[PDB]
Amino acid sequence: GHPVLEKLKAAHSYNPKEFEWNLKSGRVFIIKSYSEDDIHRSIKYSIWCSTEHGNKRLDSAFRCMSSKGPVYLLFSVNGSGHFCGVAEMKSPVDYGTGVWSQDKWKGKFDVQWIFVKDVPNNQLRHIRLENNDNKPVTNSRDTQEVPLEKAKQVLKIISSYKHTTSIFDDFAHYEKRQEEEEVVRKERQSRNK
Amino acid sequence: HPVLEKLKAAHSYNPKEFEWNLKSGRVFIIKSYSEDDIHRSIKYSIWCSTEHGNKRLDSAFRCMSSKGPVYLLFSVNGSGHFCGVAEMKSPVDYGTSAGVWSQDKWKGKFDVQWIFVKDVPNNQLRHIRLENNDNKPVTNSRDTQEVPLEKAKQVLKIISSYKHTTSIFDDFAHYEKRQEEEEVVRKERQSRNKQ
Repeated sequence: GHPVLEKLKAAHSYNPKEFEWNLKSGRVFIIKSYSEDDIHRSIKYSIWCSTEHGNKRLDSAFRCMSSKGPVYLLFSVNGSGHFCGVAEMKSPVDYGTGVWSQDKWKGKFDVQWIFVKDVPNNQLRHIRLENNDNKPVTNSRDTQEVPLEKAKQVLKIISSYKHTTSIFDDFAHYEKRQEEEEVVRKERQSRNK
Repeated sequence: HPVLEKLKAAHSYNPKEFEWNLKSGRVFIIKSYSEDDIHRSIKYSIWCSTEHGNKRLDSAFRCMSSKGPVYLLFSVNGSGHFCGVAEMKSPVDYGTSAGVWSQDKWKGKFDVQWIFVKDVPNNQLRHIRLENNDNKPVTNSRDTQEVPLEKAKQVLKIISSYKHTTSIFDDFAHYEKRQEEEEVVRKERQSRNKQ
């Protein structure tokens, strides 16, 4: 793998062989990401940012779960056909202060990435959310909460899946994307000044 | 870039004459999540807002049933500039065919006609304030905030008449490469995930 990727894997325990999916407590939410660049940035820097309204929903869930159970986030990129990983929410939302020229977010919270692996939606499409009109979990919108029993089923399948690919297969590609976009925006800013 | 040429063959951008003194119409701020969205919008003459944002624009367009135009003032989140103006040209389509226009990144689409493609810094506009957004500057608006018609005329006049030094057109090959390289990655991921 890419050498930065080598050290990221070294510092974290991605895709653990033993993960407790039969949660006694917790809250679980779907994250519908706009792009794989967000996911790549999220894994590299251990942070997430939803919309303004999604941030408020997740922040409130985290604060009502204080020292009482995990908040897990199940990640899927819009249009990708796959779930791409799982992280735990680890801080409240900090709405604090170049968001555009460096393509960062207008706020952030800490996440601990746990699973980084592509799971086809057809592997999960059979699980239905009674609190979303019994639609399949794979048709959820961003920050949809998953009832705990259904979340347990989804987490067992993602943890046990023997994936053939993950966003890590394109690590250098997403590094180059981010770098080139940052130069482009900096230049565009410069000329406008 | 050639695609930029096929576009200029079909449309004329930044007209030297544009009526900014609107007799009628409704005008909305559009806040884009990225430059990639802006590039895709200019290329395929489409847009898609949030679910809530689509309902607001759809209702507005259907209510303006030829009585007047619906203009969209575009700004990428965090950018410090506005980057163009388009006219909304259709209602929202949520159909099955809608997704192919965005490779399923968007839940749907509606047609737009881009008119101005030019970077206009917020400091040319921050003095225009919105009595329907608590008198905040028009440049601190959120996605699909409606602009009162008189204030919209002021904004449209400054955008039309501003001597811009750059536009997203100047990065067009960049965003073309971004779209193809990404699409290659997407196909390869899907292939490798079929066994």
